[PDB]
Amino acid sequence: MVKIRLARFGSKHNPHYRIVVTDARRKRDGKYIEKIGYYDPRKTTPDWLKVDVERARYWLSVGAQPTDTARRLLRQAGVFRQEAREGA
Repeated sequence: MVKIRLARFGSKHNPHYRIVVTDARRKRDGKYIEKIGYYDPRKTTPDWLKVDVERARYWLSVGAQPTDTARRLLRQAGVFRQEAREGA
């Protein structure tokens, strides 16, 4: 059972979730096997998604199921496929 999703930590200080790899759902405190991505729902500038597609790819490589949100962030972090700046 490996799934990557957003980990809500901030309670009343800074709203930020990480794209971490844990079970289907927390049980008592919430723990993951490792942290591959990071997410920050900030409505200021387009620069809050920070993932290590390499580690985030380790999980997607072990049949890791990313929720619809973390799934759309693994594609944003350039995880499903490499990205480049063609035309130059």
